[PDB]
Amino acid sequence: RSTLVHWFRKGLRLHDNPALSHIFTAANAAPGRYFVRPIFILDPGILDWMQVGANRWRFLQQTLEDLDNQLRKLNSRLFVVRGKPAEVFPRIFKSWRVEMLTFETDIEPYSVTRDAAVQKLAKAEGVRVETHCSHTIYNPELVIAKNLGKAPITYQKFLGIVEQLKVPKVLGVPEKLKNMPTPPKDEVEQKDSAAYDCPTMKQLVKRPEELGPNKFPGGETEALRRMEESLKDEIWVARFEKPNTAPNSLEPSTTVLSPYLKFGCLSARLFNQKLKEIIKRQPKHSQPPVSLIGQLMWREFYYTVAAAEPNFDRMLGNVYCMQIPWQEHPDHLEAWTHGRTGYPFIDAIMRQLRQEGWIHHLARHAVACFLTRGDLWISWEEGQRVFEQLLLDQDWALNAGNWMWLSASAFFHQYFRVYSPVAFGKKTDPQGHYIRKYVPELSKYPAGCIYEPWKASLVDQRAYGCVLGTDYPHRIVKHEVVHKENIKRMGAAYKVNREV
Ligand SMILES: Cc1cc2nc3c(=O)[nH]c(=O)nc-3n(C[C@H](O)[C@H](O)[C@H](O)COP(=O)(O)OP(=O)(O)OC[C@H]3O[C@@H](n4cnc5c(N)ncnc54)[C@H](O)[C@@H]3O)c2cc1C
Repeated sequence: RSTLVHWFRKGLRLHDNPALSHIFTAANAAPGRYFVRPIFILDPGILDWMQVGANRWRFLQQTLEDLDNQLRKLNSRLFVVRGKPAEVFPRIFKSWRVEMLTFETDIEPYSVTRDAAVQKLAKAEGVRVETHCSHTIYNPELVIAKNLGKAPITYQKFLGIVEQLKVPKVLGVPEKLKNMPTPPKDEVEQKDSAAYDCPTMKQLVKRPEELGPNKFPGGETEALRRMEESLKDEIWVARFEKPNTAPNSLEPSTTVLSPYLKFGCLSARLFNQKLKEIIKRQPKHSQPPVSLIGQLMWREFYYTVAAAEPNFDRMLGNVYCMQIPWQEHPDHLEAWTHGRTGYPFIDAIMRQLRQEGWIHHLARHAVACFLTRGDLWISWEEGQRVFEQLLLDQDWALNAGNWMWLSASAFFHQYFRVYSPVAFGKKTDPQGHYIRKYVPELSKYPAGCIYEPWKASLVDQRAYGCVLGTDYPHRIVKHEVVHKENIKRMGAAYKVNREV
């Protein structure tokens, strides 16, 4: 008796999962011949390649527990294997007598390298490998091909390409396993009956004092619930216009399905299909790029450009990216990282990010502009690394692609438009409720200067219980000075890149 193995990496869901579906149907169409090991590998190597904060560790822990729970309802379970794939797969290929291995493809360079070696091993031991592109709606390879070998570098050209492509069939959950015995314990399982159990919170989250509020629980189950909750107001959905959603409402102004889409707890193909059903129903609706389907197409767009550039997450060696002489300033980077810039709107956002792991798109705009071309003139690579640690939805292609946009390094070139750290939040939160919540030490400043506490006299600062420089920091830079200097630095950068 040989084993069929589905390998979870992303695609942490039962629904719309062709690679996992196939394994299951094969076991049921040939009962008695197969064991089934759905596995997730706790790869220590990924830590040398990306930062993971406490909040995202908890989201992953919750996700694996849910996935194990969902698999048990199918007379299976999740087998979480600790170790490096390059060392894990040669062992289990033999100890399990693996016939077929399926997984969902991923375009990240670490994923490509790792998968190539696993496919070299699988070819050596005579193991059949079947891969499926189900993490995105469109296959970046096919988009690039249809555009004659280059990724479209504008959103509109990208849309024109994928409109001519076939939308995939969205699958349901696999059928329950018919008369399947629990596989026999292997070398590892026998010395430890729990060697493959889902990891507890205590095993994955080493810095539990950095956990914030538990607001967006991991798991396919929670992802499906949150999608359904979001789709209930078909009018909000159909008339959604991303630029008009607020960055600083106390409740999120968008869906917050991003962590679920990042891990594959929600199939983007399923989400796309549910959106298209509502739009069909609702003749007055928005269109890309501002619509909700337009937001899914932003995700596809960045995945497509990223798939063609292994150096997508850095400035050097990146075919898309303007070469800009970003400066080093550790103290400023530390202030921005910990929301101690002295600009309450910026600080409020960075503290929400650290505590909760999610901030609104335009809140990302505000803090990214401030760090890079706007104010601090610090490389977008540094902001990307901080976002990578703190975000639940940390996504190699999205995190990089949007930082390049926000810094005027690629895709976006109107660097003369600069967000004010004082004025931008006022449009949607003139009372400063957001600042009061995440910068509580300012909670007694009136609206007239909560965005600019340095315009309150010392007497008033003592009256509000928050003296600048003691209880809340002074501005680390003067926006009105540096943003004009940085515009000229950008123009000089753009001239140098144009001549080369
Ligand atoms: C500096 C910066 C860094 C970012 N880093 C990430 C990241 O690490 N991970 C991430 O998923 N998104 C990232 N984004 C894009 C965007 O901010 C988030 O996708 C969005 O805030 C998620 O909230 P939501 O789920 O409510 O989005 P909604 O408005 O509800 O959109 C639904 C889905 O569409 C996609 N989407 C929406 N906006 C964008 C966008 N601009 N680009 C690409 N896909 C988009 C996401 O899958 C999202 O879950 C970043 C943007 C900026 C400016």
